[PDB]
Amino acid sequence: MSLLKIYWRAMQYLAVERTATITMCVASVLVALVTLAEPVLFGRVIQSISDKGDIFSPLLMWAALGGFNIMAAVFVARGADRLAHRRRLGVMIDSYERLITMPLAWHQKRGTSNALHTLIRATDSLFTLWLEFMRQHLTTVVALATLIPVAMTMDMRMSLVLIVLGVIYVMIGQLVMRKTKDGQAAVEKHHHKLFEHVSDTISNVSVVQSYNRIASETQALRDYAKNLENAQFPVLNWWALASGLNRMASTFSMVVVLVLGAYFVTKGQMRVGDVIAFIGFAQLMIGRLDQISAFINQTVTARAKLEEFFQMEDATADRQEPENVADLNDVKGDIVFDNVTYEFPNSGQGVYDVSFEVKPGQTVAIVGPTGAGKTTLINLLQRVFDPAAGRIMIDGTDTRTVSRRSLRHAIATVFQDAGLFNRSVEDNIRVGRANATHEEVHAAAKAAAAHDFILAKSEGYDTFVGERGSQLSGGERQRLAIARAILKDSPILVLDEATSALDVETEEKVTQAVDELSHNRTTFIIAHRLSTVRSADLVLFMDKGHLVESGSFNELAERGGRFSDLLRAG
Amino acid sequence: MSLLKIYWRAMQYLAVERTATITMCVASVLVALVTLAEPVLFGRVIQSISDKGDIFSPLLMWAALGGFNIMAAVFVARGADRLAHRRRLGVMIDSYERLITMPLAWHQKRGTSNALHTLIRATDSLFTLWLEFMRQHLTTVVALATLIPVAMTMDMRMSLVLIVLGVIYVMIGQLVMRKTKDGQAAVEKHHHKLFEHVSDTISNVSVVQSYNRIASETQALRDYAKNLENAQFPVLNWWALASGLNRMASTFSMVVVLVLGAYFVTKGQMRVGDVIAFIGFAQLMIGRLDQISAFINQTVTARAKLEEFFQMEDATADRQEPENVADLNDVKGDIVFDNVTYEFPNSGQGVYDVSFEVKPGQTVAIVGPTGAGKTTLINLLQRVFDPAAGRIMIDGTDTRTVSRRSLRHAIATVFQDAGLFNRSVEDNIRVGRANATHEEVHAAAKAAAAHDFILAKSEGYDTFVGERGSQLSGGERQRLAIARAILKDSPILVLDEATSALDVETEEKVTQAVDELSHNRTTFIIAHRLSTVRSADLVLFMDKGHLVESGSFNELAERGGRFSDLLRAG
Ligand SMILES: OC[C@H]1O[C@H]2O[C@H]3[C@H](O[C@H]4[C@H](O[C@H]5[C@H](O[C@H]6[C@H](O[C@H]7[C@H](O[C@H]8[C@H](O[C@H]9[C@H](O[C@H]%10[C@H](O[C@H]%11[C@H](O[C@H]%12[C@H](O[C@H]%13[C@H](O[C@H]%14[C@H](O[C@H]%15[C@H](O[C@H]%16[C@H](O[C@H]%17[C@H](O[C@H]%18[C@H](O[C@H]%19[C@H](O[C@@H]2[C@@H](O)[C@@H]1O)O[C@H](CO)[C@@H](O)[C@@H]%19O)O[C@H](CO)[C@@H](O)[C@@H]%18O)O[C@H](CO)[C@@H](O)[C@@H]%17O)O[C@H](CO)[C@@H](O)[C@@H]%16O)O[C@H](CO)[C@@H](O)[C@@H]%15O)O[C@H](CO)[C@@H](O)[C@@H]%14O)O[C@H](CO)[C@@H](O)[C@@H]%13O)O[C@H](CO)[C@@H](O)[C@@H]%12O)O[C@H](CO)[C@@H](O)[C@@H]%11O)O[C@H](CO)[C@@H](O)[C@@H]%10O)O[C@H](CO)[C@@H](O)[C@@H]9O)O[C@H](CO)[C@@H](O)[C@@H]8O)O[C@H](CO)[C@@H](O)[C@@H]7O)O[C@H](CO)[C@@H](O)[C@@H]6O)O[C@H](CO)[C@@H](O)[C@@H]5O)O[C@H](CO)[C@@H](O)[C@@H]4O)O[C@H](CO)[C@@H](O)[C@@H]3O
Repeated sequence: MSLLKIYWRAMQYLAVERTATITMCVASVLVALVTLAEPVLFGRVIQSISDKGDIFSPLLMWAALGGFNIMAAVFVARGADRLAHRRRLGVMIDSYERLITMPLAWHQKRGTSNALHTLIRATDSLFTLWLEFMRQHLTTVVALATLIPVAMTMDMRMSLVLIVLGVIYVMIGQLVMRKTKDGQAAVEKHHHKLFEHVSDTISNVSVVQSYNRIASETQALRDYAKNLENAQFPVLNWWALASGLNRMASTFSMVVVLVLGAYFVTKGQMRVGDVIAFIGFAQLMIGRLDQISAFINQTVTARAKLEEFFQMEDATADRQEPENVADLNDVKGDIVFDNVTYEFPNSGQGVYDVSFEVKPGQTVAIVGPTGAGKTTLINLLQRVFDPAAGRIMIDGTDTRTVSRRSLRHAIATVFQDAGLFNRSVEDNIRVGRANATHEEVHAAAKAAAAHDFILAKSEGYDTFVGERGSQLSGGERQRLAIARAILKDSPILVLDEATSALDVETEEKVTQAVDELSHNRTTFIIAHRLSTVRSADLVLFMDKGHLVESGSFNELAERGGRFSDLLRAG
Repeated sequence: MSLLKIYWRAMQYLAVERTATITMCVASVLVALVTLAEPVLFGRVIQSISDKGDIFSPLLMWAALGGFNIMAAVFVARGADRLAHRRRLGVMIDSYERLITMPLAWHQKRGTSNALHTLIRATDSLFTLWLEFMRQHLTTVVALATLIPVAMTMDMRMSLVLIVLGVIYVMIGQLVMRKTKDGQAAVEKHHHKLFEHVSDTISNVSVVQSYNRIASETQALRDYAKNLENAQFPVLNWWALASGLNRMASTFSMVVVLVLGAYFVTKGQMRVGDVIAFIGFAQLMIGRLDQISAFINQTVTARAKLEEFFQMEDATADRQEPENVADLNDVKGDIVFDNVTYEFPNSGQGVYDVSFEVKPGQTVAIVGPTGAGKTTLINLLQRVFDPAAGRIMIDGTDTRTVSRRSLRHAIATVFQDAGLFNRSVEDNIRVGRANATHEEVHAAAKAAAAHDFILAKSEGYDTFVGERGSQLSGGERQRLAIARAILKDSPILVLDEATSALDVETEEKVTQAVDELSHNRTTFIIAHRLSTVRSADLVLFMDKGHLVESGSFNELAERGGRFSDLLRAG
């Protein structure tokens, strides 16, 4: 009963556009009625006083009906294609807009590559379902529902024979389908195994001739081929059935209905027009049942993907409530933390309660071991989630009562694997500020010493960079991120190992630039290297969610035991 | 006219199996004849003295013909599937056996990954061509060739009307196909561009929220969607034409032929049976022409791949002549080189003429700069090609008059990227000797110190390793290759930077093992590191295909100027 829910949800999403869907129902009903009436008219024209009499009017009206069917067949397909494409693009808009504001926590919880794979796969499958169902699978249901009573009231006995033929055909089709699906597991296992073997043993191209094993490899692959043939032999007939059962049933039904009609005419109570109309009914229903079976098979194959997409959409549906809450302006940088604690893996907290205060005009540097407390500190600085216990206040205002719009906008960010778009580097620089303009970008590039490297080389500053910096290295995207951060001129800068990918000569000038360009702002630098930490003001210590050392450079010379050991070690 | 050659070659390859192909021709002819005779019998039974008279015999014979058609439809499909699968496996056998003996020079000239891609792609396409043509595309040609004269001699005027309908249908189908293919370029460009954009901007998942550009990204993607819709709008009707022209032409032809027949009957010179037979002929030819058009479209799509496969097969066809030429036995290792020269890129030789002699019981080490002469030296040692000018002699016998069977079998090989199969490590060790057995493999593993690393860890010595050592590192495959080389106990060992992927403690013991296990054999070690070269006997020098220094360790202390500088440098 799960599939019916899927169909109901798909139709509910489809029925959003009410200005172009109402005509589809009437068009489908009209085409079903005309395709049902065509064989009856064929019978009427064939049985016209043997073969003489006024037949000009029946021929004319049949030709008019055929022309109407032609026009409907042309127009409905185009309408369905347009509506399906528009609805696909609209649902893509909705899914994108709903997912872009979704926090990163759930993204890293469920993964991102799988999310994209399922999203585009489900969009394609749902588009396939929306389109094919508007052309050849909505009219068939109406045609059958109208055919059953007409055929019954015409000749109930032939009607029940017809129903028996239909049900036996669908049963044998289902049996054939299930047998084929049972055989595929073994057949693909052997098939993929053999092709993997041959791909490896040819792409190696260095060990097939480094072993002198032409004969052994040939014998092994012959044995694999023999095994595959022995596995294929049991399932051969079912392929023939699955390939020709439509024609099988069509011919069988036509022969049986024609011989039954002739046998009844032998006594004499009917004509030939109704017989040929019944033949047309039989072939039409056989074709439509084949189409319906194919549609059901496709839906069963895609059910898992559609169910996963629906589950993801429902999971991302329930979100926060938009409101015009008061924001903050002219941020200074006086952040206070009290009793902040958050559990990342839900199996033990990484950080403990802490009471910290940072004042404007003084940078703060934290250095620690391989513990994960620094990441939690950065996350609570950015406020990417709702802390379970703690208090974060800015400028006399709580961070929970301030919307992300300004609260973030006052805060920058630079990490190691800074995502770069796949478009040009010039746009990847202009994306540092909302609109900006093309004179200060050069100043930012000079300030980060990233102008000469991109102007002379890289075919100018208008080159397309690949995904995840596939064309550049760590240092190049590093310098680009530094340039973006400095041109953004955010009041607060947060740093996390943002200088660990260049040699000493460039590292020294990068540190000098980021220090000379940042005096009236507070920076939070987090790095294992002990080169950029000496240019800070406040020195902190991290150890398994605890505080031991928190002071300046003129107090750490004799305070603490582990910090002195770390300082003398390197 | 190129396609006809492709069809001829495909049929020539198919006709190899003459014991199961002759029956296919007669089966196809019989099914074509019965499917042509079915509508005529339908007409005969419908037109049987109005609707009275002896019709039991026509019904019985028609039912027998229908049963024969049913049996043929069941049996021919299975026969075609079996024959196509057997022929596919056979041609795979032939291609593998012909390519495995193919030298590596052409493989690296044309590439390997592309070779595999085209080989399996062409095999799949050729199997598709072999199968579909045996069921629904060989009988149609015979059916048409038999229908044209029968229909002409029945009613030439309706026959020419039928031919006109067929030709106009195929012309409009071709026009529709070409218009669709013309639109494909633009539609796919915009489609892939939009999906690449959305994939990048969702998989980044770190910069859509690091820019505060929800509105800008939404507007940009809306503009992209609008552009895609504006590009899709011009091509909408042509899609409807392709997804319904079959039914279009079928209905139009049926209506026109029936109205023409009724108009001729109005005067009165014919009956209804021939009319319904003509209707059946029209629908049958419409369906078969649709199938033929689809087949031609598929063949045009696959023509490039088939042509490339045929060209590759012809290129690899012409090879050497097998012969029982005299081989060598009990190799010692006294190799002489004189005036050997070979050009790798055909744009300048890398090596020059040289006169070198190596004696048994003395290893030879060559050290040189980043020049490519060492690779040429190794290649001429292995004799993987035919040198243009030079003389290589072993044991009083030329290498050109000795087959590769023994000439190689006396020679081992170890490189950096030693190919490992995707199967278990135990087999990757047993592949060092032809048959061997499971006691000396442990001795070899202990000798290379590769037993403890694989027994305790890696879930025993029966673990599956990925392609190109995807699961292991350089050191592990390194030690496995060293173990394979030492267990192969070849009279001559050639080394090429085969010790450059481990720390000093393991490198020292590896060198000690390979030296203690090799005294009565000559080894050729080629490495840039100056650690394993000191354990050699004869010291050589390489410089741009020249000889400067060639002696022992007791002569290099004052001979040469560059060698002393290199020795003191590191
Ligand atoms: O405007 C509007 C419009 O549109 C349109 O559309 C368009 C488009 O565009 C679009 C887009 O698109 C996209 C796409 O898509 C995609 C993508 O993806 C991705 C990719 O992917 C991939 C894949 O691949 C794969 C592979 O695999 C495979 C293999 O195989 C193997 C095997 O095995 C097997 C077995 O065998 C057996 C046998 O069987 C047989 C059968 O037979 C049958 C048949 O039937 C049929 C027919 O058909 C016909 C028709 O019909 C149709 C139509 O439709 C239309 C449409 O249109 C549209 C609309 O919308 C408008 O207009 O479309 C469609 C499609 O969908 C088409 O089709 C058309 O066009 O219509 C009608 C009406 O009525 C209906 O019906 C339907 O629908 O028609 C025509 C003429 O006629 C044609 O077409 C055709 O022909 O029919 C029938 C009825 O009548 C039925 O039944 C069916 O349907 O055939 C025959 C005749 O001919 C018959 O008779 C029979 O019955 O078949 C099958 C198939 O083929 C098979 O099965 C076979 O062949 O049997 C025997 C005995 O007999 C035995 O013995 C054997 O064994 O089988 C089994 C079962 O179970 C299994 O196993 C299988 O299957 O084996 C062999 C030997 O061994 C060989 O062959 C081989 O080996 O392999 C594997 C393993 O084994 C398997 O499994 C498989 O299957 O593979 C590979 C490697 O690995 C992988 O990869 C995979 O897996 O696929 C694809 C496809 O496409 C491709 O492409 C690729 O390659 O990938 C990549 C990555 O990067 C890329 O490329 C992509 O991306 O995409 C997406 C995602 O993203 C999605 O979507 C998808 O997925 O694509 C393209 C390119 O790319 C582009 O375009 C795009 O992208 O999108 C959308 C939608 O979707 C939208 O937006 C648009 O628009 O385009 C298209 C193209 O296609 C066109 O077409 C159109 O135009």
